[PDB]
Amino acid sequence: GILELAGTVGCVGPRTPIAYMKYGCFCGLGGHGQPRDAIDWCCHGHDCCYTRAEEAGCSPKTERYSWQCVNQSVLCGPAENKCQELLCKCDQEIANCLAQTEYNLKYLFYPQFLCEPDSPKCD
Ligand SMILES: NC(=O)c1cc2ccccc2n1-c1cccc(C(F)(F)F)c1
Ligand SMILES: [Ca+2]
Ligand SMILES: [Cl-]
Ligand SMILES: [Cl-]
Repeated sequence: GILELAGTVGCVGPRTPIAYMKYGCFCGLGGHGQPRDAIDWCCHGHDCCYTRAEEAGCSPKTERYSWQCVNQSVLCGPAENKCQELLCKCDQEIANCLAQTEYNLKYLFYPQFLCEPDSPKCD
C-alpha cells in the first residue's frame, strides 16, 4: 500500500517521499500527459504497474506487505499471496527507478493545465 510505497522509496533513494506527492504530470494521484523528466517517467511506469495490479484483482493503494531495507535496497517478502508480491515488485521498481534520478525542483507542484490529455502507453 501507500505506507510501503513511501517506505520503499525512502529506503533506496536520497530524498523524502513528499518530493513525489505532486511532481510533474504523474507523481501523485492519477496523472496524464507527456512525462516531464526521468522522475516523471518512473511515476508513469509505477502508475501502469498499479493499474495492472488492480486488473489482477489487487488493491495497490491499501494492501499491507512485508519487506526489508538492506543496504538501501528493497527485499520483498515474506509474501502471503500474489497481490503482496506484485505490489512489492511495483514499489521496489519505482524505488530503484527514482534512486537513480536527479531532482528538477521546477516540476514540484507543476501546473496540471500544462499536462496533455493523452499519455504514453503502459508496458
Ligand atoms: N506513481 C505515483 O503517482 C507515485 C509515486 C510515488 C513515490 C513516492 C511517494 C508517492 C508516490 N506516488 C503517489 C502519490 C500520491 C498518490 C499515489 C497513489 F498510489 F495513491 F495513487 C501515489
Ligand atoms: Ca500517479
Ligand atoms: Cl530531502
Ligand atoms: Cl485512482
